[PDB]
Amino acid sequence: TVFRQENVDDYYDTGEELGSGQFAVVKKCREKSTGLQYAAKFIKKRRTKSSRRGVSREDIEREVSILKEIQHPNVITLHEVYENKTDVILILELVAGGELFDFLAEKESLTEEEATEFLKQILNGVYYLHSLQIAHFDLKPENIMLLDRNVPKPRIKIIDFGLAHKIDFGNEFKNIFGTPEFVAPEIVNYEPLGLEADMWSIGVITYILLSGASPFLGDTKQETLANVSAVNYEFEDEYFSNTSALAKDFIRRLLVKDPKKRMTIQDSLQHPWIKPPQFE
Ligand SMILES: CN1CCN(c2cc(-c3ccncc3)cnn2)CC1
Repeated sequence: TVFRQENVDDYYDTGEELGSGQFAVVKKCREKSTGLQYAAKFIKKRRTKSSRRGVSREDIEREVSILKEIQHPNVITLHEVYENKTDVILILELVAGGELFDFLAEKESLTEEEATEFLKQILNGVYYLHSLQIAHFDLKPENIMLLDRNVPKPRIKIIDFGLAHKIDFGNEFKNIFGTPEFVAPEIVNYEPLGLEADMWSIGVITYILLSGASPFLGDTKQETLANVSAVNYEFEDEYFSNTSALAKDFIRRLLVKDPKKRMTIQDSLQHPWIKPPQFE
């Protein structure tokens, strides 16, 4: 699939940087014709077939195909796609209130209600994606951004669909590995992956939202990964002493090694607490 090959600078003006990653940079931008504001994600292309720098065309096309399908209040929307010899440029919905990661750092510890306010939105976005047989494969606080960080109950959107895959056969068996702290055991063990991996990541996020601590984090990536595979976590009383037993029950049903025994997204929404890269 080919994208628009006009110079993006003919149609948009760029401003402040919103994000920076291994093969991408994100710039705030403004469309000249409408005055509306977006986030332009510049993804570096591969220069050769055998190269390790940049993103393969297959991977870029996969991400764009997924983004084109999605429209939901808790997921990002894709506006347009440009390309040139060096980059594919995704013009995405602007989410200007920063990462949930940075919000959690700056704020004192969350209450269970503040945590569930966030978590219910995440669950709603993931329910949409999973209904579509889309696995995100990179859920973590850095990939959730707030629309406005200065309201009591911030609204969120899931971003960063660079690892997302359609799961039409119940699992996929590809080169898929996210951030060690957040990956499921089946990722660590290079086993076939499905929608269940996301549910593990939600359990890790939930743990962090309630405690400010990462459940599997070691001093090195390898130690983290070993901890994940062994399901080596516990609820430290220093952090969880005034956290409800039901909240812990929720996390325990997601941090399950066997993906078939893990709560699904639908189970998570009916749970009584809710119901109303890899190498150093
Ligand atoms: C781990 N990620 C990688 C780089 N970041 C981004 C940010 C955005 C974005 C989208 C809409 N409004 C603002 C920012 C899109 N893609 N990546 C954040 C941290």
